[PDB]
Amino acid sequence: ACVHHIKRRDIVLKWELGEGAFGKVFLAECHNLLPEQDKMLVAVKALKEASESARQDFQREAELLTMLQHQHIVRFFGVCTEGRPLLMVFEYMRHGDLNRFLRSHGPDAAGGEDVAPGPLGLGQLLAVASQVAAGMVYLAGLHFVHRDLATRNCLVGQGLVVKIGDFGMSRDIYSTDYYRVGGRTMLPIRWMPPESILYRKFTTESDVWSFGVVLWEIFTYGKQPWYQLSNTEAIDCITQGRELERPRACPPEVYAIMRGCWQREPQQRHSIKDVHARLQALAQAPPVYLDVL
Ligand SMILES: Cc1cccn2c(NC(=O)CN3C(=O)CSc4ccccc43)c(-c3ccccc3)nc12
Repeated sequence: ACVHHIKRRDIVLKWELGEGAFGKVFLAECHNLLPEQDKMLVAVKALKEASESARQDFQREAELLTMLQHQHIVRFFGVCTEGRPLLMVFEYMRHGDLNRFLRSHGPDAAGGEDVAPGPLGLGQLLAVASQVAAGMVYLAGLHFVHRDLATRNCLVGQGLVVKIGDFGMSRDIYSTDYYRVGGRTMLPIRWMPPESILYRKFTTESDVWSFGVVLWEIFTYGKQPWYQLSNTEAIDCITQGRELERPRACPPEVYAIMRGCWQREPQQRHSIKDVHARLQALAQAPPVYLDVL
């Protein structure tokens, strides 16, 4: 345990945000967590069970999350292990998951504090993609493999800060984004490359394939990839080499980055470093450049 511990009394649950098979997520006040703030909001994941399996899991997940600290990874603050339920404390991200954020700022579009009215602009869509790519750079740096990279598994906070992370309930909230195979096995097939579906191999390079599909989601304002297709039809068309078609809002410049992630041969896919650098440069480009993309 390099894991930070937080006393139960410093956490006051306000209400539920979300619910899964393995736990609930609450919004809470946390006291004496940061210097500038004696009181701040957090999201708290409470473990449903607390058995031999659940608690050695929990202890591992706590170690991994303590190790992943970066500007575009959901901030993990620590655990509360003084009397059940066991709690994991996280930064509260007020716009929820990126898929929901994308859908509620789509081409059919309520502007507010963080976002213009209307559909998100090119500038905004690129700044989102760029942030997700920044988190994928940091994970690949540590040779960590995600395996479920999707907009649903990103969050959005104040200022449209976008960070990779979920509460491990995406299977329950987004059951349609998964193919159920086993009795309890659920594969994000629409996000997976041919080597992951055929050979069951998962690598850095299946993560960049999955990021290319995140980039497609972003530029379709959260549409499900292959939504027109069933699970079996999507497997067929992915293993047979069919590529998702350019989203309306996606400049050719950007459709090419998407295609660099989707080379059939893993070693041919561009590196995440290269993709970040392309999206950041676009995101930071002056309006005069962007207006003619
Ligand atoms: C049960 C399960 C299945 C699939 C993904 N699961 C995750 N999710 C991740 O591990 C996803 N994830 C990265 O894989 C690393 S980035 C990152 C940041 C913050 C949070 C998560 C992250 C969990 C889970 C557990 C405790 C707390 C939170 C999440 N359980 C699951």
